[PDB]
Amino acid sequence: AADDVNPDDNKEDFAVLCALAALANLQTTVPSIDTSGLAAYDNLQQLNLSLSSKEWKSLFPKQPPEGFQSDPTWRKQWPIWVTAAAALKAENKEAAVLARAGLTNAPEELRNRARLALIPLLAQAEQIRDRLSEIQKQNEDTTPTAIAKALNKAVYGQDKETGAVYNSADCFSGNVADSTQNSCKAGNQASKATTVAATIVCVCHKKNGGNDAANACGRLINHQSDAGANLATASSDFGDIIATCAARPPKPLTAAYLDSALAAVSARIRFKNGNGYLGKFKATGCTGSAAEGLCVEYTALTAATMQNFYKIPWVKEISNVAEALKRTEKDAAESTLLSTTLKASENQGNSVAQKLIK
Ligand SMILES: *[C@@H]1O[C@H](CO)[C@@H](O[C@@H]2O[C@H](CO)[C@@H](O[C@@H]3O[C@H](CO[C@H]4O[C@H](CO)[C@@H](O)[C@H](O)[C@@H]4O)[C@@H](O)[C@H](O[C@H]4O[C@H](CO)[C@@H](O)[C@H](O)[C@@H]4O[C@H]4O[C@H](CO)[C@@H](O)[C@H](O)[C@@H]4O)[C@@H]3O)[C@H](O)[C@H]2NC(C)=O)[C@H](O)[C@H]1NC(C)=O
Ligand SMILES: *[C@H]1O[C@H](CO)[C@@H](O)[C@H](O)[C@H]1O
Repeated sequence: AADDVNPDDNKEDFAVLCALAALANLQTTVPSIDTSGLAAYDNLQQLNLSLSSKEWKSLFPKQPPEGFQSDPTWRKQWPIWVTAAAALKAENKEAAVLARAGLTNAPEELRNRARLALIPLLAQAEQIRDRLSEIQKQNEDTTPTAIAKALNKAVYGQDKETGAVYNSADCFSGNVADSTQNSCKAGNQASKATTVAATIVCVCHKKNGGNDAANACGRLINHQSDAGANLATASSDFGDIIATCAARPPKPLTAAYLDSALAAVSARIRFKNGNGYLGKFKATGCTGSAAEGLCVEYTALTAATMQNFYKIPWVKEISNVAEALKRTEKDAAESTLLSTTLKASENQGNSVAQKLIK
C-alpha cells in the first residue's frame, strides 16, 4: 500500500502549509514612510511667510482671493500657505522660526533679501516634498491592520485583524460541500477550498468511518477525533492538526518571504489527468480515503493555465499583500533620503541670513 496515503506522506506539503497558516492573526511592522521631511518643508513655508509683506500676510479663507482662484500655482499652494499661516498663529511660533533662522530683530532690508534668497531653495524643495507627499498617499493602505485582515482572509476566510479562528463556514467558500471530494476542489466553477485552512483540512484530515489517512501530515499530530463524514465536523480535527505547527514568518514581514512561500507551493502542485493536486492523490478524488487521496484538486488546472491558481482567494490575498509590501519597501527607502534632504534644506534656509548680513 505504498501508493495509498500513509502516515507522513503529506509531511513535506504540510511544512509549507504551516508556514502559510502562520500568517494568521499576524502582528507585523511595515516599512515606514519617513515623513519628517514634510515638517521640515512646513517650517520653510513658515519662515517664508514670516518674512513676507503685510499685504501678502493679509491674504490669510478656503480658496485664493478673487483674481487668483484659477491660477494653478495658487490652487496648488493655497492649502500649504494656509497651513503655514495657521501654524504661525501659535504662541511664540513665529519668534522661534525667526530665531532658528538668525532673523530675530532683522532689519527690514535683511528680511526681504532673506526671503528672496529662499526662492531657489524652496523651488528645489518643492518637488522633493511633493514626491514625499505622493509616496505617503500611495502607501497609506499598507498598514499592519490591512495586512492582518488580508492574511486572515487568506488563512481563515475571516476579514478581521485579530481573533480569526477555524470555522468551516468561512474556511470553505459557502461552507463544506455535500462531499469531501467536492469540498476539496478549488479553481473550478464550484470552488470550495479557498483558504489555507481549508487546504490543510483537505491535505491532512482524518475522515470518520475507517480507511482514513490519519497522520498523513505528520506522526506527531494527535488526532483525538476526526473530521466527521464529508468534513461535517472538520473543526475539531483541524485543531489537532494545527496544534503541531508553529512557524513564525520573518519580522517585519517582507514581499520576498511571501513570494517565496507562494513559489514553493506552486513548485509542489502536480498535474495529472487534466487537474492539479496538492497532497497525495491516487485515484477518484480528494476524498480523505487512504486509497483515493488526501489533497486539494485544482480542477482543470494545467501548467499553461497556472495563472488561475493565483486567482484562488487565498493566493490572491497573499499576492496582494506581497505586491503592496514590494512597493512600500522601496518607497520607504526612498523616503529616508527625501526627508533627509528636506531637513537639509531647512538648515540651509536657516543659514541664508548669516551670508546676507556679511
Ligand atoms: C513665499 O512667500 C512669497 C510671498 O512673500 C510667495 O510669493 C508669491 O508667490 C506667488 C506664486 O504664484 C506669486 O504669484 C504670482 O503673482 C503674479 C501677480 O503678482 C501680483 O499679485 C500678488 C497678489 O497679492 C502680489 O502679492 C504681487 O506682489 C503682485 O502684486 C501673477 O501674475 C503670477 O501668475 C503667473 O505665474 C503663475 C506661477 O507663479 C502661473 O500659474 C500663472 O498662470 C501666471 O503665469 C502665466 O502668466 C505669466 C504672465 O505674467 C507668464 O509669465 C507665465 O509664463 C504664464 O504664462 C503668480 O500668480 C506672488 O506674486 C508672490 N508674491 C510675492 C510678494 O512675491 C511665495 O510663493 C512663497 N513661496 C512658496 C514656495 O510658497
Ligand atoms: C477509503 O474509503 C473509500 C470509500 O469507502 C474506499 O473506496 C477506499 O478503498 C478507502 O481506502
